[PDB]
Amino acid sequence: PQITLWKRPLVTIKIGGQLKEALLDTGADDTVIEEMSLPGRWKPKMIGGIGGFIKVRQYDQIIIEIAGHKAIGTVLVGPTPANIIGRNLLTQIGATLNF
Amino acid sequence: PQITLWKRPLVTIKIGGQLKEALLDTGADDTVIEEMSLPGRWKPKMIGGIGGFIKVRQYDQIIIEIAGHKAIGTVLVGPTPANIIGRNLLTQIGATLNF
Ligand SMILES: COc1ccc(S(=O)(=O)N(C[C@H]2CCC(=O)N2)C[C@@H](O)[C@H](Cc2ccccc2)NC(=O)O[C@@H]2C[C@@H]3CCO[C@@H]3C2)cc1
Ligand SMILES: [Cl-]
Ligand SMILES: [Cl-]
Ligand SMILES: [Cl-]
Ligand SMILES: [Cl-]
Ligand SMILES: [Cl-]
Ligand SMILES: [Cl-]
Ligand SMILES: [Cl-]
Ligand SMILES: [Cl-]
Ligand code: NA
Repeated sequence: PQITLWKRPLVTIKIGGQLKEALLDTGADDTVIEEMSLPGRWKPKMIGGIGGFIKVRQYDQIIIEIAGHKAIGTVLVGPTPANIIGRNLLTQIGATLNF
Repeated sequence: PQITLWKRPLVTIKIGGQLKEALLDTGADDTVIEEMSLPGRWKPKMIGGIGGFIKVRQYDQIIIEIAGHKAIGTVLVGPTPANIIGRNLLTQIGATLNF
């Protein structure tokens, strides 16, 4: 699809067997999801943005379905105010910015 | 152009006669730039990012060149770790997200 940016670029994702809404976010290096459990091992990480840093759990090799496209990669889980699909997974579905 | 996301989508902007680098950020509603001087009056605004809320200065109707395209609109100035071009100006330059 092609998505204009008049509104937030929100899509449905499936992660951990759960359906969620998430922002397609070219300004995010990493994918960050609101608190939930994921299978497997994880390691702690700090990520920063406007407002400062938050502590997250880093899970590797997690599959997400992004608007019907499967991707695999690292997912950060923590007290983010929004679910964010970052560039590490956007590349996997071939997303580009065009102007 | 068409910009893939394997690297940060950084472009050159020109604002107040100064060249700067900024991130094209579909996850940002607003354009937020690092502290600098701008003409005119400003108004208060609070924005919420990943680490919490910050106060910024809202300057309206500021002329800003983005990757060679002219935009005129609202610019927020505050302690951001990076200059970010948000949807308010991405729509002016006609950007879309495609996959
Ligand atoms: C390490 O991987 C990550 C690191 C930081 C972030 S982030 O959420 O902090 N952010 C990073 C951006 C902003 C600073 C920078 O250099 N890149 C991604 C952003 O798209 C973020 C994503 C975001 C974070 C929190 C809430 C909503 C979206 N949006 C954002 O800060 O927008 C600001 C806050 C205001 C809310 C929406 O628009 C307004 C302007 C995401 C992944
Ligand atoms: Cl859960
Ligand atoms: Cl970070
Ligand atoms: Cl935290
Ligand atoms: Cl990854
Ligand atoms: Cl590619
Ligand atoms: Cl450029
Ligand atoms: Cl700069
Ligand atoms: Cl502040
Ligand atoms: Na894992």
